[PDB]
Amino acid sequence: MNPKRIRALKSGKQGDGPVVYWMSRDQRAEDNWALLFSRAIAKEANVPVVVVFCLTDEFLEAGIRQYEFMLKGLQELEVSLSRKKIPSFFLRGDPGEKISRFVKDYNAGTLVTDFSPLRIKNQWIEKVISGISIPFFEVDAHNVVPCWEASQKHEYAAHTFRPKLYALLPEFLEEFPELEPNSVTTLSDVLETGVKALLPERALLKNKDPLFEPWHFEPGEKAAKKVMESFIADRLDSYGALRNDPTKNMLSNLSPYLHFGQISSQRVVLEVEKAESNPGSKKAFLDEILIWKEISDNFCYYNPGYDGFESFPSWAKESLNAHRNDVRSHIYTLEEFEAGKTHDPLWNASQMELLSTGKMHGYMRMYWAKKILEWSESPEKALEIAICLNDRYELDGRDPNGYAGIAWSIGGVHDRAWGEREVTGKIRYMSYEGCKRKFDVKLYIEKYSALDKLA
DNA sequence: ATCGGCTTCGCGCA
DNA sequence: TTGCGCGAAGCCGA
Ligand SMILES: Cc1cc2c(cc1C)N(C[C@H](O)[C@H](O)[C@H](O)COP(=O)(O)OP(=O)(O)OC[C@H]1O[C@@H](n3cnc4c(N)ncnc43)[C@H](O)[C@@H]1O)c1[nH]c(=O)[nH]c(=O)c1N2
Repeated sequence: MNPKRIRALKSGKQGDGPVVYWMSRDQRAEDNWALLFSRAIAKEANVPVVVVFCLTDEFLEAGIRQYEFMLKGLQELEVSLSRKKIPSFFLRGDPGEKISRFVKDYNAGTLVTDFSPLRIKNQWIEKVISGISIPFFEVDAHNVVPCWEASQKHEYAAHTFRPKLYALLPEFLEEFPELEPNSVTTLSDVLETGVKALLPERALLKNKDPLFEPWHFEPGEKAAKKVMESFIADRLDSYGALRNDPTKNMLSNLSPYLHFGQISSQRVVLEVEKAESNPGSKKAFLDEILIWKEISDNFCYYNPGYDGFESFPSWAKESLNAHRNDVRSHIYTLEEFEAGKTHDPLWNASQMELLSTGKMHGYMRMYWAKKILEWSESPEKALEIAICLNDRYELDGRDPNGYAGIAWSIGGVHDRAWGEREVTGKIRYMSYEGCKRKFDVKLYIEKYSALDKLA
């Protein structure tokens, strides 16, 4: 393993006991540098590797849809880990408390976790650090080039990150070893209980009939790879031409798996690189999963208020402020956005895509969030509404991409200045008519308009 | 220096 | 829907 995938979080004496992979972001047994490394030090100690996952209370802030997707992924993982003799333990609680204690109870010799740039994980790490004496390591298993290694600063734009990361691709883009099994020697309950809790918040149609359709994306490591393979076969070739058209099912459809780490984004790049397809489509796509994905961890990692106005660039803040008193053509409440009650059938169409498939089309997410900004009482509130709807109803939400994408859409993070307008300042503008020139808006509206049947 | 060149724009034009 | 050119606009970096 390239040792620059590892960082020390805390020194100390190695216990004579097992090596505990604190799985958190990368919920997969295959193509997992964090697990691979864990096993490897457990090989140099002749002690076994275990995996522990913290079932936290944060699931009460999103929906059954996310929770179901994830827990079902885990149930398949625990098998997959058993087949390699790697036991899988599931603590129910707060990880500061629970990881440190489990390190005590199970006499852990070394602790490894994966890398996540989100505020909460660094809170939990600092808490764990205090409550343990053993070595504590971190492995960037979610990015091709480790976040702290790709750049040491916040990147103004993709066109400054991109040389930086392409300079390290040859060293860090590589194949994955095999996960060697342990030489040395309930989840079904937790899903029922939790789903029982989330129920009175479930999004329902006027007939007690749930809104979310669960069959557009089956959860798990297995399903993820079939989605990847069916994308290389059927959709990569058209990607460059149709990635901006919401009427074509032509995206990878990988983001819900990428968020939970049910698949390695590295493996996707490995497969796509070798795929003999249209160059235009490869280059566009590598650009999204490599650059736009990893600049998002970059933003969150170097900007701890990544869900705040104050991480917008100076020009964008100064511009939005100077338009705070402009008359808005419309103002909607979070309740109104949430239910698709704006003047715009295109905007509602896209919210109905979000409510029912739990995944909104890429291009329409940009439109979606810029219109939240344009028809709410203030920047701050637009951001709140946007974040809240993103994270409540996207299978891929609560994720650095989400934040960096909302920040792109509303504060121009990683963008530039455009014509100065009412309300939205010099933020890039997107128009109903611009869409109508780019795709059959009326199809998209057709498909979802019909969901005026909400509780 | 200093100046090209930026995700994902809009819009007229052919 | 098509692609092309041009507009408006702030700032990084070779
Ligand atoms: C307002 C808003 C809101 C969101 C997002 C963007 C915007 C503008 N995105 C980012 C992007 O829209 C989303 O990753 C894709 O639409 C996911 O669908 P596919 O995987 O099919 O995309 P597609 O196959 O076209 O792209 C492949 C992968 O590239 C990455 N990617 C694509 N567009 C990106 C972008 N603009 N920024 C960062 N990475 C990008 C993702 O990892 C994605 O899975 C996001 N993404 C996410 O993971 N979680 C979220 O909650 C959101 N929410």
